[PDB]
Parts: sequence; C-alpha cells; structure tokens
Amino acid sequence: PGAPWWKSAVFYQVYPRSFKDTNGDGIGDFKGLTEKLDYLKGLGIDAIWINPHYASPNTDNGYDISDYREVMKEYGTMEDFDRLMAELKKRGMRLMVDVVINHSSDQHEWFKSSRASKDNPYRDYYFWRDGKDGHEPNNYPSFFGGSAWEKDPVTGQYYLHYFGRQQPDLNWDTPKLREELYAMLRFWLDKGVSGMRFDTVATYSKTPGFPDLTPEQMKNFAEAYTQGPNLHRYLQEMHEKVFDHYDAVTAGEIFGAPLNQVPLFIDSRRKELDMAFTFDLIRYDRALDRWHTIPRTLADFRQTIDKVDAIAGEYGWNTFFLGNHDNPRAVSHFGDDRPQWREASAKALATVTLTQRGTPFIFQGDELGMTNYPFKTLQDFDDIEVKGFFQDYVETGKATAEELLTNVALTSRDNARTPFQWDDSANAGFTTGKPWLKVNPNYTEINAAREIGDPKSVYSFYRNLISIRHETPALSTGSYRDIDPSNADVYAYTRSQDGETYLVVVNFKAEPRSFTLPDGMHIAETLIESSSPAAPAAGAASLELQPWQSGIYKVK
Ligand SMILES: [Ca+2]
Repeated sequence: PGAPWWKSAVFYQVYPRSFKDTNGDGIGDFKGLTEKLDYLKGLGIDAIWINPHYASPNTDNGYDISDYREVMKEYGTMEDFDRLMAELKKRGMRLMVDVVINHSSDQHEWFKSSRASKDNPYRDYYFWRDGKDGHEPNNYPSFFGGSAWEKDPVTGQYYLHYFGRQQPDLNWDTPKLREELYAMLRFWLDKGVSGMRFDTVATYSKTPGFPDLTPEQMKNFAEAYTQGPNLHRYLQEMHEKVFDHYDAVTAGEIFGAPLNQVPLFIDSRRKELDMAFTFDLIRYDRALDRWHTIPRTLADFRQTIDKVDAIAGEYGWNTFFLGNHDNPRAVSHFGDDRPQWREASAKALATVTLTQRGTPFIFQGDELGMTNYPFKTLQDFDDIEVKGFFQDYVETGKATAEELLTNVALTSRDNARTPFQWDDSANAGFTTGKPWLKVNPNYTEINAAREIGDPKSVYSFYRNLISIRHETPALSTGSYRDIDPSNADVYAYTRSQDGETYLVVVNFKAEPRSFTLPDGMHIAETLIESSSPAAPAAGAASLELQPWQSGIYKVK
C-alpha cells in the first residue's frame, strides 16, 4: 500500500495569540497568520496546527471555550478563518485545529443552563455532586490551583473542573452531550479542516463514584485522571460517528497516561486516533509538582525516545516534538541557550527533530532558535497555571514567592508564548502596539528577517533539514534504531527503508567527541552537518565531532 500524507508531513504549530498581530491590540490574529503563509511555505511546512481559535473568555487563552461554533473575537471573524483556509489551500497546505472537549468555559450556554437546577435538561452535561463530610465530594486537586470541585450556591452542589474553575469538565457519560460534541466536530470538518488535535484526550472518562485518590495517586493525579473506565469506548464511538465519515487526521494529546497504554489510542486497527502526542520526553526532567526541574542526561533522553518509539509498534504512529505552548523553549530545555552555544545546539536539536520516526511538529520560533524569557518577577507571568502554583505553594507556606519564581522561570508555559520575533523593529515586528506578553529582549539578535537571508542561520538549517526529510523516505517512515541507549554523550541512530540506511549522529556535549560506527558500517555520503569543519571521508568507520555537532549520513 502507501503511507498517509500525515506520516511524511512536517507540521508547524502556531499559537495565534503570539504569532502575528495586524491591528495593534497586542494580540496575534488570523490576518497575521494568513499574511505569513508564504513564510511557512518557504520553510517547507506541509500543515499547521493552530491552538484554540474559538470564542473564549480567555481565562486559559483559548482552552476555555464559550461557543464551539464561533471564532475568538481577538483572532477575527469566521470570514477571516475561511480566508486562512482558502490561502492555505492555494499553497497546498493543510490545517489542523485544536479540539478542546474535556471541558468548556463556564460561560458556555450549556453550563449556564446546567447550573440553573438539578432537573435542568443540561444538568448532566457536566459533573455535579454533593460535598462530603462538610467539604468537597473528594480530594481531587486541580491542575490550576486548589480543589477540582467548585461549589455553586445556585444549587448547593459542586461541579468538577480538572483545570480552571472557569473550565467545568464535560460529562462524556451523558449520551446527549456526546452527540452534541460529535455534531460540533462535523461543523468544522464540513468546512474542510484536515486534522484535529485533541486536548487532554485521555481525561474524558471520569471514575464512577468519584472515590478519593490514594496518597500515591495524589502525588501523580494527572495519571489517575487518565484511568476512566469508559475512555476508549468513547474514543471508538467518536471515531465511528465522526471521523469514519471524513478524511482528516486525528492527533491526541495523551497527557498523564502511562506510556504502555498509548497503543490503545493509536493502533490503527482499534479505530480511535491516528497519531500520539506523548509527554514522557518533554516532561522527562520535570518534577511531579510540575514546577521543579530534575537533572537528566542524554541517556535518559534517548532511552525515553526508545520506549516511545517501541510503543508505536507496526500499527501505531507518533508525532515528535521538542516544544509546544505548554513547555519551556526547546533550545533552553534540551540544548544550551548560552550566547556561544545557542545556535549550535539549536541546529543539533533540529537535526534530531527532523530525523525522528513519526510526524514532527515544529513549534513557532524554534526554527529561529528562540529561548526562554528572562522573567524578573511573578508579575511577568500571565499563565493561570503559575497563579495556581502560588495559591497551592506560596500562600500555603510550602515555598516562598522567590523560590516559585526561580524555579517556574525554567518551566513555565509563558516561555513559549512570548511574541514571535519577526525582525528587529519595535517589539520584533510582532505588533505596532503593546504585546499582551513582553517580547524577549534578545529579539535584536534572534529574528526571522536576520536569519532568512543568512545561509548559516538556524532558520536555513531547519529549511534544509526539511527538504532533506521530504526527499528521503527513510527519514520519515523508515525504521528507527538507537545505536547505544547507554551513551550519555553522543546521540546516534539509524533510519532504514527498502535497503537505504541513514545514520544520524548528534553530539550533545559542548566538547569534542568521537564516534565509532557499528562494526561493518561505513559512511557512504554526507547529506548535511552543523558545526562541522569537514564531512567525513567516504568509507569512514568513525567520526570526530565538534561541540554540539550534528549530521545525517547515508551509510553502507
Ligand atoms: Ca490583533
């Protein structure tokens, strides 16, 4: 047969709010994204995944939807959305929208009705329960602060919200609710959308009776929330009633789920989702409280990739990303963002990103080498999640304001949300007004305009890597094999398909290193290298690597 277009595609994630503003209000919009399609096309992007673009009070920047069938006021009108669609099509590009159906805004008409009374027709579109022993129904904690249960004096019961208090969870146990969600998905799919990314898709099913989480589960409640007994039953139904009638690719954000359960979501034979967004890697050095970091090495990094790949099997498929809107900047996180190493390590990570088995997603700005932001006070963060950490850890006396700042500065989601750096004009050319989130001062050195015309820029390297990937089947659908899972210095692996085998060698140390190819393996040709003074001689049996050097070679 043949592999789907999404298995050989290179996606680009656009956070509209911080991509390109065109009316000076400081917030990115659709016209802004539409004006930059030539930029993405030139980069070689095949499809774009945009974060939530629906009507929202923005307590969680788009993830709290008040109307699934209207566009967010800040981004434009439905017409603007249609225009984005048409322009993407004119360039042969596809659009993947974000689907947020684990919860809705508390301003959604379903919730407004739901809270009116216990006998209301929409009561069960959400989860309402009586408190217990004078307190909340159970000990469920919220990702964004305090209890996952909020009492509503209108009825006296508590409603469930894994996330923000203004993000009540939708009740998937209710048939009419599921039917409404399916009809909503068809609304967008009928418009031609080519893909859907499902926000926290593993938390749709809630545990019957809502018993308390054990002390252990409390430590990792995110995992417990992914163990609903009707989860896959619901996913199979959605696929049967919706996706079976369209030709769109589905990608689930399987956050919190044990890696061993991932196959249940993506094995094609199961008819659930097409691709998986896993977080074992991107959160591989994150503490359980989600705001502290834990030192890891390349060995942990590669081994995690190892496991995630193995999980895909023969019928599953992974997406591969080193960054997104919920995590610190790739180069700062996995590379070395210091001035002398930023560019070298950003290129090294690009090589990794574009040579991994699965569908790679490039997060806006990483192709430029953008870094974390130099937060100075807690007021510099906008993220509701940080306010949650303050409520749960500072106001409770567990940590000082300074300790939260020091640590959250390295992990905060806002690191990835600062305005895209287009050029060195006012606010990096992002807006003519005041950006909703301050632009990183390093935009004077790191910006698209400066990198586009420079053959040695991080941008040009990405572009070239993307062309190489597009021209080399093995680099997308080829098998993957880690040459040495225990090596904590140089990441080396092969990609093979129909006889053609390629070698990827990336030095993760800011020091010279050597690499000996597996016995019998020799270099045939060098497709590309970064930070390398010279390609290896044809027939080479080993490689001498410069600090943070990366390379792709066809072997024999
Ligand atoms: Ca705007």
